[PDB]
Amino acid sequence: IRSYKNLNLVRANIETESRQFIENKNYSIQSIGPMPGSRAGLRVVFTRPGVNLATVDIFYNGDGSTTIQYLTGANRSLGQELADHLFETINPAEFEQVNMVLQGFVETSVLPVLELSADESHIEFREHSRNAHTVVWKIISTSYQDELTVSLHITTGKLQIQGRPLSCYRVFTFNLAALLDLQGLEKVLIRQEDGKANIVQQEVARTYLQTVMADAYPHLHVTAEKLLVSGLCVKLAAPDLPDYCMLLYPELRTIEGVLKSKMSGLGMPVQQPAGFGTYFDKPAAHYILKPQFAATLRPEQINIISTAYTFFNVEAHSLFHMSDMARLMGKATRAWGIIKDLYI
Amino acid sequence: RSYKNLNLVRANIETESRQFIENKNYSIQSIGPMPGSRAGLRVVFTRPGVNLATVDIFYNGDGSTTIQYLTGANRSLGQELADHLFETINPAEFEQVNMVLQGFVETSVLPVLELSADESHIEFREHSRNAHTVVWKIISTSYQDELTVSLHITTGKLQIQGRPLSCYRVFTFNLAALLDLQGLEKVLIRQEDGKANIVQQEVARTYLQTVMADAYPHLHVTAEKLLVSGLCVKLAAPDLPDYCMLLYPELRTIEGVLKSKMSGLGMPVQQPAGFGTYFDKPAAHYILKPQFAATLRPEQINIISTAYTFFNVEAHSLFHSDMARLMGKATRAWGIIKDLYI
Repeated sequence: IRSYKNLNLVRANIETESRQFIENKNYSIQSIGPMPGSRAGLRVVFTRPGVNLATVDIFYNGDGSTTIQYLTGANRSLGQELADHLFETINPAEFEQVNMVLQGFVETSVLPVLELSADESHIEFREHSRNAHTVVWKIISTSYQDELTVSLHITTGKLQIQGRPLSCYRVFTFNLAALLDLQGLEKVLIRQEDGKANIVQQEVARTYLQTVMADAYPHLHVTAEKLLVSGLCVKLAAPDLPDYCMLLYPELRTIEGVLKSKMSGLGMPVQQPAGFGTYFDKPAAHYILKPQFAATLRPEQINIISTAYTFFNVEAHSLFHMSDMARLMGKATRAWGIIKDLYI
Repeated sequence: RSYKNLNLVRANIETESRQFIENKNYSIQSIGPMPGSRAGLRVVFTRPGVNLATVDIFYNGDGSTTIQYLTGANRSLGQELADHLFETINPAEFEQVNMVLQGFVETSVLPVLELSADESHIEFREHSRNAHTVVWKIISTSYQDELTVSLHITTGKLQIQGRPLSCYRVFTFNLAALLDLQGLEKVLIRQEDGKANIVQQEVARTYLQTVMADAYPHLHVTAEKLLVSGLCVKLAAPDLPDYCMLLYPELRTIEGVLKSKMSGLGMPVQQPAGFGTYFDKPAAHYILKPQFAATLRPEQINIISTAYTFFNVEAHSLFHSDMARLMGKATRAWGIIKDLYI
């Protein structure tokens, strides 16, 4: 049912979580300490009035992984509660691994995306190595224990993305989506090598988007048209996944293409260092414009832009930090409504 | 292009040749049967300044008709007649359809044949029936089309054979209401390795709902599955020259609601009575008959007249940038299906 070997546990919180679980269950404590011998880990022996002693060993493997042995002692039917609690304290995406190859990249197109992704909070990047053929960069997180390995074989133009799809991976691919072709975009969103979105009749997806956009359609940028049609192709060809929450990336990256742009046309450009923060405040959930901007603008436009930026950034935070298809399509329909409202 | 082994309407070969020749302002040398044991038509024609163009037209034993312009002293001239006769052929005569649909029995196949025979120039017969295999023929009197329907009742297999023409189109249009996803796929795209079985049905559901709006939840469930599958086919459709059959869901949906609403407004459309007894045709747009404009609101009258105009026109054009055209038609049909619900 579950294997308790080699887990991705935030180690400095392990003992604290175990203790909080025990205190929640109104249990008793026998002993909590390091493990005997030279094997690094945590021995936790706990019980409650009426049963026997449940023993749980926690091996710190050399790999940073953390193995659990609840199958030790006199009560495993009881230690399994702690084992499963700690196992479920893991953010689920930590269990999947990603490793893929994208064709047609060069250092000059990769360093801008790395800088754009490093514009984030607890996400920064370094260059790990560089020889004649391949230059490899790292991305690191401070909240999670997440690292992401970006590799460039410059001799063949290959970009090799390795790691675990978490906060870092999501930020990197979101900044990357604007450059991907159809098949590359599909590959990053569904995390698979044999995609299916290249076979949708793109004219029917175009009809779909045009039907939803109406007057706002012909005013669209060509990059936005190709991106949204491609994302709709993916949504229509998406294989059965556990969490489709990433399939909203076409819409979101489209919003910044319309949001920043039109906003920069109203005397308030959003640069990378200046960011969004200098124009908005957060009272409660919906973001607001600063008062110094409610004077030159029509109230309709202020309502539109405030709802748009309220949706955005919130969705980035809900996606980058941590019947699903129905949820995804509701989200995407709201995003299309916002994109249309921004033009009219 | 290959001018060998063609399907030429025999009763028009000589006349089409003569009118083509007089169109090109040529002269006639001879037009007659062929000498020797090959039955056919030898046509020798020319114009002032060149030599005699000879064209042989071999009547095969199978009814097929081969043209040999690669004969005589003037072939650069006979190729004009070869191309004229070659292009007087309706294109679907060169393609053949032959497919298997699983899960059928005589009691569920005979209704579709009867409903298709309710048409004007479309009739069908029982070819044979044994223990294992039952075979029907579908014949046209306006065209010269036959479609062979076979039912292996022992495995529930239905074998459709022939040429996708008037008969095939009427048959599959009546059949679409009963087909699963893969069967509907097979008849609309006329291929065995389809692509519509891999579409995310929830996104097609979102598309249909987006176009229908208030009229969406009022829709019958079978119509829902039909339209979702038709949109699935439209979205996964391999590259075809003519997608005009992918509009069969929408059309079959309109006929499904039109008859419905009419039957709900005191005028049932039966199979023997048909649609003809309920509408009149002044000029191009159909109208409802006057005996029905009194109990109904004029809005409803205009809506229903546009709907039946749409159905009859599209069926008539089907029974006798294409993706953009098809999607425009489907948008019109969706607008009509929505308007029907008021």
